[PDB]
Amino acid sequence: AAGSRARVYAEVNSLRSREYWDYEAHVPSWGNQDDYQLVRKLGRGKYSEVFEAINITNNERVVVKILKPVKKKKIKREVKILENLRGGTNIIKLIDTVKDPVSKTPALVFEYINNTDFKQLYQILTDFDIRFYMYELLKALDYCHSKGIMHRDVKPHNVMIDHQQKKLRLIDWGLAEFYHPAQEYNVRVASRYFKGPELLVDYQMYDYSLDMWSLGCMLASMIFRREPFFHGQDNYDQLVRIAKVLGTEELYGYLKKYHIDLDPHFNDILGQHSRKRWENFIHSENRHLVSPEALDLLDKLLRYDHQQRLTAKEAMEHPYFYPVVKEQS
Ligand SMILES: CC(C)=CCOc1cccc2c1-c1c(c3c(n1C(C)C)CCCC3=O)C2=O
Ligand code: NA
Repeated sequence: AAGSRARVYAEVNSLRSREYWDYEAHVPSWGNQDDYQLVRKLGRGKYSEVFEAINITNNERVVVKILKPVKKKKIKREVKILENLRGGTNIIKLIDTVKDPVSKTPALVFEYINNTDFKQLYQILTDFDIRFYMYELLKALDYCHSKGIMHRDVKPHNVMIDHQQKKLRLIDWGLAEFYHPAQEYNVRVASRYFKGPELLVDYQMYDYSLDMWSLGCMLASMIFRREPFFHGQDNYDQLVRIAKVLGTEELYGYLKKYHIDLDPHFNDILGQHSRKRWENFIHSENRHLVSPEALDLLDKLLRYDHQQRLTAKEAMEHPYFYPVVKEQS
């Protein structure tokens, strides 16, 4: 299979001190979790239980993410990435790293965000809201990509939005990884519905552009109100659903560009499909959320060829966001 490199920020980690990306050498300092009283269960992630908590030393409201089970290398990665990204635009702020003094189980402490569940929130988003929050999410992605980091789990569940204060934070960096040119990565990342085609065809030399596919999937579901937008029942069916929209010939062109041998089971299920116009998804229930600019942006995100997808920075400059950058400057 042919090689691939990020379009932007490709060499940024090699330009930094080795200490920056050599997370296996990062040694966290573990405080005492008894400074924090757990107050409310908020939810969970793959390897965590997340609680609202009060820091009993200063009455501040925080979030405590308890890591269980525990892979040490993966904890070092999440912690180092969070420290590298601290103070980044719309990146969740890591405040502390602590351990229960009896179980020695590790926990990450974060700033509290008063999230509206996206299933309730997406029912009330306006066209302007979608442009605003997508813009804020793109700032976080441009930031973490400029810091040599792929999130690799971009999905509504990982985008906290306080709709009252109109505040956004990208969370759960436990799958995030440092980008290094020509490195082959594990493709078993992201939720099925947000996996880019590169993951679904087992192309391991991927880069920041994976997050831009996931972001296009979110944009599609918000403006069209079909959530998730590509609703596969398994990883084979996920690629078929994508191909029923972007077309099969464009899929075969991608595979030819990168010399990707396709899992032969696909021969039974892919069929042949023409590219659908994005306008075919418009109807009376989503018409108020769709515009030519939205569709043009979506078209430049949801591309098979990861190398041709917009960068986060290019997406921020797209006319779909002019109403937001006008009322923000
Ligand atoms: C007030 C409500 C209803 C939610 C506020 O949820 C917050 C707020 C601030 C910071 C974080 C979370 C959160 C995190 C994480 C998770 N959640 C939530 C979605 C349970 C779950 C996945 C793993 C993870 O890392 C996380 O870092
Ligand atoms: Na998560």
